[PDB]
Amino acid sequence: SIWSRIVNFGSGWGFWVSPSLFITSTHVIPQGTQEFFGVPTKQIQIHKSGEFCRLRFPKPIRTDVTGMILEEGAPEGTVATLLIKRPTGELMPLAARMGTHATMKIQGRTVGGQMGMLLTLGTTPGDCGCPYIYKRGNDYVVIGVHTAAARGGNTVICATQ
Ligand SMILES: *[C@@H](CC(=O)OCC)[C@H](C[C@@H]1CCNC1=O)NC(=O)[C@@H](CC(=O)[C@@H](NC(=O)c1cc(C)on1)C(C)C)Cc1ccc(F)cc1
Repeated sequence: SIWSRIVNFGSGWGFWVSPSLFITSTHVIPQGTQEFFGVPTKQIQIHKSGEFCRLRFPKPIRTDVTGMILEEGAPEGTVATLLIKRPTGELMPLAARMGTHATMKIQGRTVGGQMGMLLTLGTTPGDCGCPYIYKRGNDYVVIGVHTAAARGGNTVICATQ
């Protein structure tokens, strides 16, 4: 049911935080489109924090979902889950131990986020946009969306804010 919140968006993915709140990666948003989920973009309030992109819709799109907690990353050392959906449909939950929160230089662009290390295949280019989630007590907490990963190593970057 939490997987039903990850949706094909552009060249990547997006996650329904609330009935009205879609989050995704800036690199993934289609730039030639004038409506998202049937709502015209003129009526959609889009806020960008580097690679973390937040789309607030005028009217709730997903009646069925409950709102989730959104926070700027997780505490250093938290083992989050990277809910990767694949274009084939397969679901790849990945464990990532999150680390330093920082503003990073990724390919000349400035990016706020949190680095993480995948624990024990890996991530690929279709995967930008998928959410990082960890359970805190009884509530799930979404902390960011996948934006990058080191060519050499396990490092994954989770765009935040
Ligand atoms: C997802 C988006 C995509 O395909 O867009 C094309 C622009 C893709 C996912 C990664 C590719 C391989 N595995 C992935 O998880 N993201 C990107 O291609 C971003 C670039 C990278 O991932 C590079 N990584 C780094 O530069 C890097 C830096 C650090 C600390 O760790 N890795 C490649 C080595 C893959 C696109 C991007 C995002 C944000 C930016 F500011 C610039 C560029």
